Amino acid sequence: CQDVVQDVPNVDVQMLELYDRMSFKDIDGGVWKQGWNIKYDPLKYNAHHKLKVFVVPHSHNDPGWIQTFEEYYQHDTKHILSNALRHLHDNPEMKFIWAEISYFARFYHDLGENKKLQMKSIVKNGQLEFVTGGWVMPDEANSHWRNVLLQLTEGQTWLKQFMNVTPTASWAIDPFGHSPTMPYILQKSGFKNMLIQRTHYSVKKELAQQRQLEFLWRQIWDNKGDTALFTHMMPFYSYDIPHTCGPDPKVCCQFDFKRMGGLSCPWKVPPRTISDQNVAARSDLLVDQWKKKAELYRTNVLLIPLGDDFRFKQNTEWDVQRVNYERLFEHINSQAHFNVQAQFGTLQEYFDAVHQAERAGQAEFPTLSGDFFTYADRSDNYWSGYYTSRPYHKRMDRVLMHYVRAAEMLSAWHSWDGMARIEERLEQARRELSLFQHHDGITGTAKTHVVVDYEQRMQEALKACQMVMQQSVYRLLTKPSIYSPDFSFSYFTLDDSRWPGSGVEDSRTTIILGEDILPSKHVVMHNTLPHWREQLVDFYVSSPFVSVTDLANNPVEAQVSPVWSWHHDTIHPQGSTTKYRIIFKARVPPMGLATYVLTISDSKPEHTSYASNLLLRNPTSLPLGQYPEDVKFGDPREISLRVGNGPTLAFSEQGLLKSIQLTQDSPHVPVHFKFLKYGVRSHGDRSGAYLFLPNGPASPVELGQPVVLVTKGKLESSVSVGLPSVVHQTIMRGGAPEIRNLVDIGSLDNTEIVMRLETHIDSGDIFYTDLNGLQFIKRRRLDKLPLQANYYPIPSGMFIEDANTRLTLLTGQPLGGSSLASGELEIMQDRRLASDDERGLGQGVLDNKPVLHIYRLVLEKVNNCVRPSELHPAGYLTSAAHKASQSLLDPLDKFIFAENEWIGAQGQFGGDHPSAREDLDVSVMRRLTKSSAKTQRVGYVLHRTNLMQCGTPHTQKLDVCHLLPNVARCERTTLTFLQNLEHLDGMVAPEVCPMETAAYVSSHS
Ligand SMILES: O=C(NCCCCCOC[C@]12C[C@H]3C[C@H](C[C@H](C3)C1)C2)[C@H]1N[C@H](CO)[C@H](O)[C@@H]1O
Ligand SMILES: [Zn+2]
Repeated sequence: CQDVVQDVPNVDVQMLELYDRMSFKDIDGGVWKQGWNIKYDPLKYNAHHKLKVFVVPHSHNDPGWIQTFEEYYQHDTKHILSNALRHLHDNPEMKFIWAEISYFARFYHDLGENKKLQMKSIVKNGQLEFVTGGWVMPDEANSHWRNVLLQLTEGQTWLKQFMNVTPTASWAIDPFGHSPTMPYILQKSGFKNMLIQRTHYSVKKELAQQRQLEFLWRQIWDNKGDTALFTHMMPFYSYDIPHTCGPDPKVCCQFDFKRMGGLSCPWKVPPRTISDQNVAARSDLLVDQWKKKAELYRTNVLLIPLGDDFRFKQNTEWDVQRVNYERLFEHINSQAHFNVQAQFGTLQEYFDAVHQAERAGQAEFPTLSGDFFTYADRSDNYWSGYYTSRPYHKRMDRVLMHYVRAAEMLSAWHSWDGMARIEERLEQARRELSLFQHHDGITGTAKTHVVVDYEQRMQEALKACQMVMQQSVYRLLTKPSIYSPDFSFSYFTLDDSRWPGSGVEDSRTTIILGEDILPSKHVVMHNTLPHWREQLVDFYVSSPFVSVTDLANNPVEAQVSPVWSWHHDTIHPQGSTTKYRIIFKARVPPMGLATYVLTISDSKPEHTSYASNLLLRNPTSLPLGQYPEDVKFGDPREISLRVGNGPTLAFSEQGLLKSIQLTQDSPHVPVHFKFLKYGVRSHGDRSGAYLFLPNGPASPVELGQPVVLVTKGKLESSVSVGLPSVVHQTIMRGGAPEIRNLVDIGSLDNTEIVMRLETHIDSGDIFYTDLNGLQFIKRRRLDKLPLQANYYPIPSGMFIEDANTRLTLLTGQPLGGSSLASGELEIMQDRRLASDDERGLGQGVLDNKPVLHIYRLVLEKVNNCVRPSELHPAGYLTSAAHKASQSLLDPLDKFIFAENEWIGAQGQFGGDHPSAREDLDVSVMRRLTKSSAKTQRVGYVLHRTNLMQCGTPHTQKLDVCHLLPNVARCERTTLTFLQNLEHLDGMVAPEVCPMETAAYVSSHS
């Protein structure tokens, strides 16, 4: 294994370093507004050194944006692919690339057998070429890497099954900035090349000037270059035809043959039919554009994309584009003075030719590390807004992410009879989640009715996962001698205390116990992580006199708290007189299950404690039915609370963290939570779904005298306050506290609510943010850039640190954030914007709705931690912050047995499963084979992160090939499971290096 801490990789372009140098001047460059006037020497080209031009037709199909997936399919995409099939069949030299497999499967499954064979023919002979072949073209800012892999795996498995093809070239023309997570996953999925478009205009200029638009993109920690993927960055403002032929859109627009009027050319010179009369002059103009574009790149091979949104719909558009380009190609190729060979081509064709030029020693390409956030398309129009837009669904993404892993893991242990419909359920679940990864899904940049479609699909997917999980649990914990399933029956319902949140939707079930009817209830906890976990769990119960046992009747220590809900004239808490929370510690095996029993008594049981409740405000009495401890009252004041050995938190009189004492000796380290607001510009560019354009720094929110509720218990205490737009909550269970914000922005139009942390941490201009929950990247605040350019994606966490102290905030949801000054962290909660931001959504964001945001706050000492070089572009979590992220993203699942009685019930599953080192995860367990198959196969994705070593190192070796019994073979595969990289002598899967991801398939006889 490489070391990813001590050795800094040496690369030609390190993006953080480049950002430090660059001046980012927005100077008028001419016809190319954000570059310069390109010059070429015309003697560069001659009969022995010619320009090879690949013109690559394409059609950018959004799986939802202005219309839903199904609306677009019917109005646009089904016509585009019909005409692709007809026109390419008839025109052998004509070519076309296709990215979005969601649309292509929809189409293909509706064809007659004859058309399917014709379609296979134009794919087999290379006319229609799939690029990337993911279900969607995903967002790269907010997306979790697991969901990036999910949507790629889904599209590629479809392509391999139905077209016998796996793309090795990726096409990503539309995501709003680009993550190095993509090459990381692609290069481990058999990919050899990738293309990107939406990078900062100043980055395009800078790289174009050095011919560094094509580069070997490696991970920021990779010394060796094993992760390197050949990347082509397109040079111009857009992927459309005006911005793809060359530097002068006014010329290029004239070679978009669909623009001959109800579309026109903004530059006011229309396209003209190519004729014998004009082909010489038209060709001179176009080749001059081609040759200017070629100056920006190192080979004599030129990529010319030919397409736009939902292009190639009309069969006449196929004609007018194909016929005019043929006449140009016929003239140009027959005229030696051009020294061009021009033809319709595919992306793979382009890349093969570029590597032939490299193999032949005509170019050597520079190395790059870093990301391409935050994207600006012009002036100060930074796309940091979509890091936060529609935060309800951003949260829902992470919840569905977990349920799909748990459903596929739980159901993977057994083959299922097809009458169970496990395969169907999981396919629906994978595809709805995969679709939401689209750059108009998770981004929150779609119209209101499309967001509603995405919500409804994710809701159906969650229900499908629940059905699979509860069937799997009943099977895993019922004696085989009794197990006799009704595949349509709910044996368990799922309890989830964090989605949607009782504050958002009053939807948790009360386990109703009574000494006559239902004295006891079985509950089950699932642990998807491959190590022993001991986590507090809670359930709603109809009486406070409840005791907890394992199935062996060993007593388990519990706490009962009241059920609090918040209400709005003044924002004040009310208690239930009818239901209570039972809280206890579940110990659950690796990738396993543990059963416990909730039992009623007439009175206080031996092993169950009751929290006190203190309501700080001019009081009036609050009953809690049979809850034995009466609510105490009082005036706002400062409070300290501690749970177990874990930290002591001090809170203000408005109920907001002002300090954390780690240990009993150590200091009360200042840590202030405050809510602020950004507004919208009155004159200038308006903030929208995409753009964050604040009218200067955030201004504090008037809290007034808010009602602060304090609940204090042996196992769990919390401080909650009803602030305007936010019920803020700090929960303590004996480690890093958990923060919950119930965010209701109401109709505070032209407002972005932010949450800031103020410390004395001497961070300076340095902060760290993660990319797709895979890696932490060093950010440097740049005073030379406006505020919105210092905002970055916070997909799963952010941190600051000096020589001694670190503060890490972990998120349960992707949101936008920064460190706008030394010892600060801030993360946006929600945004409501009256105005469109003129990127084609055609509305602002006025569909806000209550969301429950969840966080972990890890203050820790790092003076004794081995930290990377001051010159390393990466950061790494501590064990405590990694485990805290794990408790947000993949908590224990909770199952309440539905029936009065459970014959066959067992207490545990997975007792024998290995408990792997804390840095290793089984990201994916997925059975690859239906029952009717003599060889069963199960895929595993193993990720190993890298944690800062702090000199405090109980760990069985995990071999996923020996998890299921009767193994006949073990293969290391691509992360899609679609290719064998080795049959493993030993039938053992070996341990993977820090920051490595590897996939294995185990076979069974
Ligand atoms: O960018 C994308 N598509 C092309 C965009 C066309 C819409 C541009 O309208 C500009 C204006 C229309 C009217 C209202 C105002 C002022 C003028 C008139 C010009 C704005 C792609 N990226 C999108 C991201 O959401 C989407 O995933 C699409 O595939
Ligand atoms: Zn798009």
